[PDB]
Amino acid sequence: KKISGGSVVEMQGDEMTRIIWELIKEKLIFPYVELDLHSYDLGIENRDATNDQVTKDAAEAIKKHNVGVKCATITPDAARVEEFKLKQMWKSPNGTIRNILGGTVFREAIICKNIPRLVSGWVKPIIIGHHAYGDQYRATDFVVPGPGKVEITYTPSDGTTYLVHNFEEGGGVAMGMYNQDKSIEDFAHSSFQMALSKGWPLYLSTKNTILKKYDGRFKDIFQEIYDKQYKSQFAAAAIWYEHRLIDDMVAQAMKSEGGFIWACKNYDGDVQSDSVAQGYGSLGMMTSVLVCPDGKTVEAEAAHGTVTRHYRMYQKGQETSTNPIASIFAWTRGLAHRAKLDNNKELAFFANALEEVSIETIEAGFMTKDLAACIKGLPNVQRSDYLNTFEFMDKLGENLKIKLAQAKL
Amino acid sequence: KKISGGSVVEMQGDEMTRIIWELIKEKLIFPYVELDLHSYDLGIENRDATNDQVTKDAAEAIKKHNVGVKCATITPDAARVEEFKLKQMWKSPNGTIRNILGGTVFREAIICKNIPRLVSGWVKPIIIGHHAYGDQYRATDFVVPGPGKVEITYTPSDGTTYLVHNFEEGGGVAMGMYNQDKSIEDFAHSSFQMALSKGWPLYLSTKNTILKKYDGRFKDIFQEIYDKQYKSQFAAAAIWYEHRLIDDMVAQAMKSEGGFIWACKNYDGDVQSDSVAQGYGSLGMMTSVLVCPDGKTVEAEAAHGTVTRHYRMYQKGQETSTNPIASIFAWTRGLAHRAKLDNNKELAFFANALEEVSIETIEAGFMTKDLAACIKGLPNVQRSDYLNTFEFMDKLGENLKIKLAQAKL
Ligand SMILES: NC(=O)C1=CN([C@@H]2O[C@H](COP(=O)(O)OP(=O)(O)OC[C@H]3O[C@@H](n4cnc5c(N)ncnc54)[C@H](OP(=O)(O)O)[C@@H]3O)[C@@H](O)[C@H]2O)C=CC1
Ligand SMILES: NC(=O)C1=CN([C@@H]2O[C@H](COP(=O)(O)OP(=O)(O)OC[C@H]3O[C@@H](n4cnc5c(N)ncnc54)[C@H](OP(=O)(O)O)[C@@H]3O)[C@@H](O)[C@H]2O)C=CC1
Ligand SMILES: CC(C)CCOc1nc(N2C[C@@H]3[C@H](C2)[C@H]3C(=O)O)ccc1C(=O)N[C@@H]1[C@@H]2C[C@@H]3C[C@H]1C[C@@](O)(C3)C2
Ligand SMILES: CC(C)CCOc1nc(N2C[C@@H]3[C@H](C2)[C@H]3C(=O)O)ccc1C(=O)N[C@@H]1[C@@H]2C[C@@H]3C[C@H]1C[C@@](O)(C3)C2
Repeated sequence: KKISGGSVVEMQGDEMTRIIWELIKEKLIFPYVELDLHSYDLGIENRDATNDQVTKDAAEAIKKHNVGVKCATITPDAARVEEFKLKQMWKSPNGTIRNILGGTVFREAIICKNIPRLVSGWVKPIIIGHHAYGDQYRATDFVVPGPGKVEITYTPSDGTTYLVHNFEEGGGVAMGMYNQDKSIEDFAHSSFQMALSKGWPLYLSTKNTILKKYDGRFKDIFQEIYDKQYKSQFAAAAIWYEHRLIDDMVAQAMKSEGGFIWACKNYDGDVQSDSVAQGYGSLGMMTSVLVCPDGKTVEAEAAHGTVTRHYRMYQKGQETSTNPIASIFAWTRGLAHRAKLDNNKELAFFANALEEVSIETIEAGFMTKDLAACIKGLPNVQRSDYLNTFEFMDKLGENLKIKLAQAKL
Repeated sequence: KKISGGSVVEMQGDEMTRIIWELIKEKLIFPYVELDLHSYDLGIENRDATNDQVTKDAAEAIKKHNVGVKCATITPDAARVEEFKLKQMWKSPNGTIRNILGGTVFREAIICKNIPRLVSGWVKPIIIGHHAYGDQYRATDFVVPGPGKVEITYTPSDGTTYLVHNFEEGGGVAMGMYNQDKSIEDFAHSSFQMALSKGWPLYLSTKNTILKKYDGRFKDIFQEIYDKQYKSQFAAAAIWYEHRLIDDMVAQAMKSEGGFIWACKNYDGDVQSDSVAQGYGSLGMMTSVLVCPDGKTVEAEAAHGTVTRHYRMYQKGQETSTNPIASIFAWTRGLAHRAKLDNNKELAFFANALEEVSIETIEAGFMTKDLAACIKGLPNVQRSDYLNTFEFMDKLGENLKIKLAQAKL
């Protein structure tokens, strides 16, 4: 009687996001869907026990089945190394998975009509992605004690040098970088595939720098792959591609209506943080998806962390108000991609239905505390203005069952 | 009967900004001030005739007299090389002057109450500066044909190597950089001196990058020079200093009231453009000042170009509506700095009076076309909504004479 969903790689997480992960699976997914679920436990304890092998196994699983949904994990530091008595300070799992699959991360904010945004003029979505390290890119730096010269060199592997400074007085710091064309091509392919997947135009952002020969490369690569492999595909989808230099891109974007993909490029180390900033809107309403340049493999993930403070409240038995939208949308976007790969329209209908239910619920006046403060301001919110974690999950469950019952008339 | 203003280095410019430069000097300055004016003509023709020597002479003059006011010039390109039949494609004069004096450029928008700003929540000024090349900094880049390895090296001048990639398949692009501590110290000193000169707090913005050893240097240098040479100077001025990473700085700034100095740092090639963007507000209301790390030498300049299109209209005898505020404020800020160096309070009173007159005039409803459109929108402005270049200059003249006559009762 349930829907046959297919094969999905699951990755479990830590702390509060773990609690809510199991809530979602028990209340919103399994009652209506039957899955071929390949579950990997990326909790800090298990990762320590397997010496981080479980992370790699999960990554390869995603490489095999093309669909992965991940719960927020912990990136250990010294403090954590003490808390759990870890063997090593284990690397961030997100970076490992990303390095294995080789895609690009794109982040998005879920829009509700009664939730104010950073710019009031924004109506439509905005989806942002950065070209970060990993790769096939890498870099290095070091300090310089005193007078000397720093020079760069290149030794061809098949049978055969510049200068950056010959300074005299004073010390300093030197740095060198390399960037394969492959990472540029993968970044471009992933961007185009994302814009086609969403049906929005694509803008590429770039700085004006002294590194001219390097600046022109991103240009010519994006533009060429476009002219050769996506011109007509974009024509048929009524979307387009353009380049902007970021100084203009930011201003123009701030007085646009939204509705575009933003591929951000800084001609240096951008790195890829596990989470997005903090002051651009509620983090519970922000998602991320890792898209590979082949357009077939996808990893869905909440764009925030494990919410440690709330977990501390939960351990001591106190009332929490944690926003589950981002994780829910990890599940719904994963399942949606599954449906596209399988041409399973039941699954697609269910996923879009669950997203509609979440947005409708919040817009009807039922929300967690973070959104209530987002409306009024935290020094003005009262208890009657919001619902706790479990209350909100129950509300979502009710409204979902209702919508599905209506659809079956 | 006029005010004795002292020594001021003047630099004349090109095209429309030149026309308006002479208007300002004849209508707003010389009737009330008597100067020891060292005039250098940086018009494109003279720069070509002197092989750009006049630019250097001017720069040294500023080094001697500590005060320079500059009109917008032309940075020639191929087209210009044809238009004026130039010998070479002469370098931007602003870059030459800046390289000789060794300061930092700071940009600001003149606030009027009836002129909408990029963010409505902004009440107070915001003053922005970037750490750019020149120096003592420099960089380099180049393409890589195929398999090989790129490595960086450092040869000490006093008696004695890393690796950035050993890639196999594929070509790419490599790059190297160096940054003396001296440019960092000069950037910091200039920033602190600017915040003290204006009476606003100072925030330093920085990225999160893989170049860790290089990232910590800016940190420790700024913080140390602060702890040693400016802690009590900032205490007495009721201002403070803080660091932000730009991801948070942008968000927090967008919902602040303004009123701070913003020292922007990107761990790579920022370069220094002659002009600021375009979509952050009317360019006629934007200024720039070059401040040297010694806190004594200053160059005032409009933050826009020569306005070539308007000049084309003027050549053909058509009505123009060019905004003179930025240039006026170059004069007023130059004179103000002169007054501070000489403890000449007459001059300071006159400068602040002229700024007050400009702002009052615009706020009273008399403005050029760019601001009228800034209020309504260009498809809605009529001729009755604004005044042409000469009309507006005459209005300013009247209001200035009035204010001065009032002050003498
Ligand atoms: N694997 C991953 O994808 C990520 C993992 N992490 C891990 O997350 C853990 C904690 O990171 P942290 O620094 O706490 O950043 P978090 O995003 O985990 O929480 C940060 C703050 O943002 C607000 N917030 C975030 N999500 C929600 C939500 N769903 N509902 C309500 N408020 C929310 C809360 O503010 P308030 O407390 O004011 O309500 C919270 O304290 C660390 O161990 C880190 O390693 C970090 C980033 C992502
Ligand atoms: N030495 C310097 O400080 C600088 C020199 N330049 C030189 O300036 C010349 C032209 O540069 P350009 O690209 O035209 O940029 P400009 O700043 O000279 O003019 C650009 C546009 O901005 C608007 N604008 C700027 N200033 C005003 C003003 N005072 N009143 C009204 N509108 C204004 C106009 O838009 P609209 O036409 O829509 O009204 C104008 O067409 C070039 O030769 C360049 O080399 C460039 C930057 C600074
Ligand atoms: C347009 C400008 C006000 C810059 C906005 O910047 C960001 N906006 C985000 N959104 C988009 C919008 C919110 C959340 C979503 C929505 O409401 O629908 C998410 C992340 C960044 C972000 O990290 N931006 C950084 C920063 C702004 C630019 C881009 C990038 C790098 C940079 O150096 C320059 C600092
Ligand atoms: C706060 C964010 C919306 C970024 C704003 O950015 C800028 N605002 C300017 N103002 C300040 C404000 C207007 C004009 C004046 C006023 O109205 O009083 C002038 C220049 C830039 C600018 O060039 N910013 C660029 C860009 C925004 C950030 C800083 C910098 C580099 C970056 O990569 C990141 C792109």
